[PDB]
Amino acid sequence: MAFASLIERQRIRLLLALLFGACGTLAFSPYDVWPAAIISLMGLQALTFNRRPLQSAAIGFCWGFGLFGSGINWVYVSIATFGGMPGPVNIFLVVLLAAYLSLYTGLFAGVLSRLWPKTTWLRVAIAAPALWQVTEFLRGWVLTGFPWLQFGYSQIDGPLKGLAPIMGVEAINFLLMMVSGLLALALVKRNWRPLVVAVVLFALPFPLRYIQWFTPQPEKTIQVSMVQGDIPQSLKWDEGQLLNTLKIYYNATAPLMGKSSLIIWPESAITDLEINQQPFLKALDGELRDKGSSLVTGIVDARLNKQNRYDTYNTIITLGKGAPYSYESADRYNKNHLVPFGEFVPLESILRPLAPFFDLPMSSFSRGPYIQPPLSANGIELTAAICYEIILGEQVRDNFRPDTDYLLTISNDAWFGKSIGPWQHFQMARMRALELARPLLRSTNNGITAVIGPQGEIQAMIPQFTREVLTTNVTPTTGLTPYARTGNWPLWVLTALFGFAAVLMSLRQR
Ligand SMILES: CCCCCCCC/C=C\CCCCCCCC(=O)O[C@@H](CO)COP(=O)(O)OCCN
Repeated sequence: MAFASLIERQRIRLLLALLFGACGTLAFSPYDVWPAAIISLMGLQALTFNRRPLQSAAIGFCWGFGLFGSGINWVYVSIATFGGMPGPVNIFLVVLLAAYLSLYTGLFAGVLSRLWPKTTWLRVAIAAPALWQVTEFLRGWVLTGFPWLQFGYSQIDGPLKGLAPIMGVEAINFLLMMVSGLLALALVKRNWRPLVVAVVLFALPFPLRYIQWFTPQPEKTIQVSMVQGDIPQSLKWDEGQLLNTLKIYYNATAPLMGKSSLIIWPESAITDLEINQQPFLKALDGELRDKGSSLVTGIVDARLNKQNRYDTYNTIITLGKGAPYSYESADRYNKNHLVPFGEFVPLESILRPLAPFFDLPMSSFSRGPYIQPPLSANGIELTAAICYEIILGEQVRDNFRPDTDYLLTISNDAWFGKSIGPWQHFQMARMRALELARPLLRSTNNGITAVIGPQGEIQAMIPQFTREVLTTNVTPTTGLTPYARTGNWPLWVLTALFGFAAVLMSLRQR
């Protein structure tokens, strides 16, 4: 009914911004509709056409609220099981988190329409990808960051997956924003010329998916076993369950010894402190060496500092053949990027008492080094990353080394819930394997335990929410991708070149 005048209304565009924003959630792992990434990003740039900077900022905020209000709505489950706050309060925090993350999308659309008001190819293909890179960086950097729901991860199986090993996932974000803008420009203004450019730019990286930046090593093939303990989150941290948790993991591991060269346990599989479990770990370490097996397990360690102080770390320790266990051994990985409000108090302003008050046990962890040596287990180099750290592509690459055999991640996705949460985390983990051309060994308490191939494919996987062991043969790969050699700087040079060119034209055109 008179769409020409109906679309001009600001309220109509705000309502459509929610719909197009929420459409981007369909691009990620539980749904895997990668065209929805383009459709969602076409609504972010078509609806902001011919708007005042404040009007465009509101449209960008509503688009972000639609994406984050439906994409990370699973945070309610994590908030529900943390602190035990009332239901209305938990709903408020999820809305507050979605509103906060939507500021960057609102900031992007406000600045984009402020400096490039005209609906031209410069705005959508040059200014938008460069400004999207900056605002997405800020979202993942400000206040410890939260770079969730980046559309580049939707192309893990799409035509643009070949661009990830060369320039990273953030380059797929750069190209998706460029292609979507040209399609939006070709649609709002009836003109096939930006349509052809978008299709050509989208089809150019397709042959890149057939390039193998790695070499398989069949001579070093091993049998890896990952024990999905499936320990309930409510009972995970209890004195009585400590014996049961150790018994469950040990009983599932004894048959694996000898048959499996590498055995992996999830994040914080041993819920007790590392110093409190020395007789158990020493006996376990000795038994593993007899049968020639190595165990890589997560554990909480409260290491006494020099100044008579305890620094609690979320650590991964290694036992068995190729890695003798000792409390002073450097063959360990301490988690560096702690989860905000779950492992530390942000900025520790006054630490005023509140309803949560760190209700969940072990909520005062410390930070490990940003760059740590790879774990060694039975002559195997593993680049470790605990849970959330696997989505930090640049941090994983910095810890990545040319002699790394596998990428290793252990997580406890019970906080993500029983919904799209664990899958979105799993999809971002698969990107690390694609970018670095290394097999990914992902072990979770009850989440998505899987082995990811060097090209991002799911080599093996087991169902969630069950007590099962994933035993499979995995082959290490060697060779450096262009992303592994360089990192994100070649994209930041491109962002600077596109940003500098676009800003110059903005200044030239008044
Ligand atoms: C203004 C900016 C912000 C706006 C408002 C934000 C509102 C909500 C924000 C944050 C709340 C989310 C907190 C979720 C906690 C998840 C962390 C966690 O418990 O992680 C576990 C997952 O693995 C660690 O493993 P575990 O062994 O199970 O440990 C048990 C814990 N000692």
